Amino acid sequence: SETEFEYEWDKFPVPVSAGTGMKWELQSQSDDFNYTADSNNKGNFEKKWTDYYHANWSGPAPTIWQRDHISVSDGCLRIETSRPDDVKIVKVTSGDKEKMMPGTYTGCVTSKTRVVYPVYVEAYAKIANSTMASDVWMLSPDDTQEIDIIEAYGSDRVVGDDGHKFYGPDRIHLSHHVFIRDPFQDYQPTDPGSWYKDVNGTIWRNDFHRVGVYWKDPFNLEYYVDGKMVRRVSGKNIIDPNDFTKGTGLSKEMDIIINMEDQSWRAISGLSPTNKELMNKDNNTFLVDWIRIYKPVED
Ligand code: NA
Repeated sequence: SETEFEYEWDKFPVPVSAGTGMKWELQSQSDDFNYTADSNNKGNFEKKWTDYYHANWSGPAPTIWQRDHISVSDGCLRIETSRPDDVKIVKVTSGDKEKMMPGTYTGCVTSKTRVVYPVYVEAYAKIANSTMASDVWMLSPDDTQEIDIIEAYGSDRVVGDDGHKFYGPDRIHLSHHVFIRDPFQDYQPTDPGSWYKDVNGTIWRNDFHRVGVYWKDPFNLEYYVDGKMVRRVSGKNIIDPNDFTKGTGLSKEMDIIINMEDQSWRAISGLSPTNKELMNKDNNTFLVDWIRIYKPVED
């Protein structure tokens, strides 16, 4: 189909075929974010999004999500990070190291509607130049199934205090999780391809990039970075080898989530952002220019 451009994003085609006799149909949850909003005047934001996580949880410690850290301006969804002088102290845990730290305020967004396979979800985003995680992801309301489109750390600071090296700003984590809630277990793929690096050593922080996933069926994901298929996750052995879904696969409809996180396992090793690093607000702002969603339908 050779038709006139209607949206910002039409300069970029959907990087995969919709299937034999099918075409892609844009879903109304898609947003180009070309309007103005903040927590006091949500207006157009409120038609598709809420400015919190899908449940009343403030996030992985020492993250503390705040509604007023979300806004839309200058053609982007903007998520900021700050830390007041008076911020509360939170107990942070990972493994069984244990540490009291100051909280880190940031933001989280959740879609008003859900998606389910078959579906292509693509964000055009500029990863924050921050030790904070910049995240675009999907999670079922019962917290048992998750598809991660973007999980990335954009800062050059990658050394703990110690004993670890951490994945750096040349990587995007392309993953998914399956969970049992109680007693708690987490599966994700664990192979080198899950931490995506391109051949040129692209530092993703430096510009806007398209990252999307084709959630094709419950045993097939395909990840696309700037229109190129860079990782295929196919079959029971890599989707759910421990049988946490009892054979269903990735089958439950999901909320779309966009946020930043000061993640516990990183924060406990010294990668929480310093008060000095947070003086520069552009560095600790995650930007999403747009997010688009297509499903296959009959031609
Ligand atoms: Na935009």
